[PDB]
Amino acid sequence: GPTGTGESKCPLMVKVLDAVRGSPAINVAVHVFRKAADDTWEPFASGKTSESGELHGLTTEEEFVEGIYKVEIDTKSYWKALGISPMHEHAEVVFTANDSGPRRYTIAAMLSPYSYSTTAVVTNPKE
Repeated sequence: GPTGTGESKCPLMVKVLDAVRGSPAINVAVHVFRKAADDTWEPFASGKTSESGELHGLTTEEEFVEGIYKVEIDTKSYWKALGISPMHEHAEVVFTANDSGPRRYTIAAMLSPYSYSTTAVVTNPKE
């Protein structure tokens, strides 16, 4: 997919990559939800990202909605797996349809840095 059509295929896909190097993140806990008629968060999908920045299995008929989706990523367990430096606050994606005018339906999440530590040094949790 060279220059030209810089868009996705599926109706809803999750894209998680480490801004540290710009590469995709592997084994990244992700949970997708939808805006319920009661103004609540309903379960839309869930799983772990891939080295291709895509997550298969989350796709469902639920995608046939207004467009409101809430994807949450858990980096706390992502840095504990690869022993990566600590973060500040997980990144989430919450957008509503019929608001402004969205184009792509892919969730772009970058695990940007949040400290000075560079060298990959394994560390223990808060406990």
